[PDB]
Amino acid sequence: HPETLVKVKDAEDQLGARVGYIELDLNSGKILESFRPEERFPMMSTFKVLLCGAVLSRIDAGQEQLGRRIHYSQNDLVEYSPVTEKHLTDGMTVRELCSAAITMSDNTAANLLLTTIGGPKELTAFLHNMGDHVTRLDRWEPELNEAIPNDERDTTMPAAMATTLRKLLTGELLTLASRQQLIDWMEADKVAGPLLRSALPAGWFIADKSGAGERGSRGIIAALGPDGKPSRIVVIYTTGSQATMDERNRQIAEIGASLIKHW
Ligand SMILES: *C(=O)/C=C/N[C@@H](C(=O)O)[C@](C)(Cn1ccnn1)[SH](=O)=O
Repeated sequence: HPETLVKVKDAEDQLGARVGYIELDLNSGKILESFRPEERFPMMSTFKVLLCGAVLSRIDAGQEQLGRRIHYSQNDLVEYSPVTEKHLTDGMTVRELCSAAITMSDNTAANLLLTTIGGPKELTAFLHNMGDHVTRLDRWEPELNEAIPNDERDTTMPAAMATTLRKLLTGELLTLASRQQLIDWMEADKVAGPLLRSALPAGWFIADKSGAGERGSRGIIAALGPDGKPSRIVVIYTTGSQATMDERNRQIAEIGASLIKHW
C-alpha cells in the first residue's frame, strides 16, 4: 500500500541507510509492494532458513535423517551458542540443530549443519538449482555478518529472498511434511520479538527469522496473515545505519504496524 512505502522511506531518513522491502502474495507470487527490490543486502542469520530448507531437501531424497545424532567439541563452539554449548558430551540431532539455528539463532548449530551439506558453496548450489541465481553464502558464522559495503558475499536481494522463501514454504520443492517442519521452526516461540511480532495482533499467524550484523545490518523474512493462516511473504533488510539496535528495531516494527493497518 502507498502509505507503507511512505513509512519505508521515512525509515531510510531516520536510520540514514538504505532499506529494501517486498510483499508477495503467498498463493500467486505477485508483488504487492516493493522498495529497492533488486539491490543487495547482507542476509545475516536470515540464511539459516535457506540452510534448513537444503537439509530437508536431502531428508526428502534419502541423504539425511532428522534423528541422526552429531557429536562436536569445544573447538566447534563460536560466539552465541546458547543450545550447542550445553550438549558437548551427548551431542544433538539434525532436528535439534535446525530448531536451535532458526528458533534460538545458535551460531555453532548453523556451522554444524553447513558441515553436513558440504559448506557455504553447497547452499549456493542448492539455491542455484531451484532457480535463485542471486542469493549466495560464501562464509561461516561469525564472519558472514561483516557487511563490507559493495561486497556481494553473503548477500541476497529482497525480491530473490521472497521468491525463494515462497518456493520452500508452498512449492513441490519440499514434501508436505518438510514444508510443515520448516514453517513450524519459523513459527516457534522466542523469548523476545521487537520486529514484526510486536506489531502483530492476536489471531494473526507469523512464521519469521530475524537478522543482525555489523555496520547497523538488520533484517527479517516472514510468512504472515490474519485468521491464523499465512497469506503473504514480507522481506525487510537495512545496512549502513549508525543508529542503536533499539532505533533499528523501532523502524522495522513501524513498517510492520503500517503493513498490518493497510492489509
Ligand atoms: C541474526 O544474525 C541474528 C538473529 N537473532 C538475534 C536478533 O535478531 O537480534 C537474536 C537477538 C539472538 N541473538 C543474540 C545475540 N546474537 N543473536 S533473537 O532474539 O532474534
